[PDB]
Amino acid sequence: DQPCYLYVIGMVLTTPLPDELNFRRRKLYPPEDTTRCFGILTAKPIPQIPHFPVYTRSGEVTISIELAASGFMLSLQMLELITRLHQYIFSHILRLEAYCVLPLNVVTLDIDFKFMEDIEKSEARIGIPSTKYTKETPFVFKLEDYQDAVIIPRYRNFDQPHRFYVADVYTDLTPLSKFPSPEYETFAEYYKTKYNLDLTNLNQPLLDVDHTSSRLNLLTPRHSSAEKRKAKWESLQNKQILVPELCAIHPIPASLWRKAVCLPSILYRLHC
RNA sequence: UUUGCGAAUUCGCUU
RNA sequence: UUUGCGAAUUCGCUU
Repeated sequence: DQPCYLYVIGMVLTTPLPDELNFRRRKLYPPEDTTRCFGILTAKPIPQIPHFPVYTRSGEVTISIELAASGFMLSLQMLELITRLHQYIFSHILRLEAYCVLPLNVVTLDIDFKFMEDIEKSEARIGIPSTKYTKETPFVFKLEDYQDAVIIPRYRNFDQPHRFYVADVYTDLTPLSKFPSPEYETFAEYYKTKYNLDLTNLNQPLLDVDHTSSRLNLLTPRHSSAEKRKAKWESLQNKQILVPELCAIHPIPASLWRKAVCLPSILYRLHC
């Protein structure tokens, strides 16, 4: 075995998105507000690189890379776990083509092994889980399960499922609230008429959503017939209101998912 | 939101 | 010759 190096990818929102730049009128999500973050596990030390900005949805995030631990060993089983999770991040979360990126969390900041094992256990790790509700086993809504979630529609896009940040819980709406489109009276009807979906819960609030994808390179700030059609499609996509009962919750929390989309930027800076 | 997914028509590039 | 390379316009898909 060889001794290990563990680095924290420390993230702080040093300049939040000004009102004039917040075109999609989002909430701002400072990375520092949640303890669980990312890190890098290497065989050899990383040369001390200065702080650098990535430009995210919430504004300007300062990226630092501090040493957490060195000189320690890890078992074969632990590295195999860390590695598989490394590959999951880039292939399933970020959907793409330094030795190991891995999740850290406090108990002080350390390798979050239990988090990784939970992800392996989960059934919404790759696609859409089979969940069966009836009148006697109806869907139950827990507000806190949607406080920091990434949800995926169970009822479409099976080939490659869409993942959305939960952007708002509308506690004033229910599957019986009026439907935005006129061809349907309610949400319940829409999903029944169009998708043949029955709901066991009719008290559940509905979900406002935001798409999870973004450009690879975030090192610079954001500031035509097919490009136009996409702008409208992406706008309709973001104004979608979802029924919780119809969505699986992804095992990767939303606050971590936000940080994961910064990774290719950071890895690229560290190499070139 | 990066070349979102999928159809149709028009046009340029070779010797 | 497999979705050849690159432009333009029209249209469908989400709630």
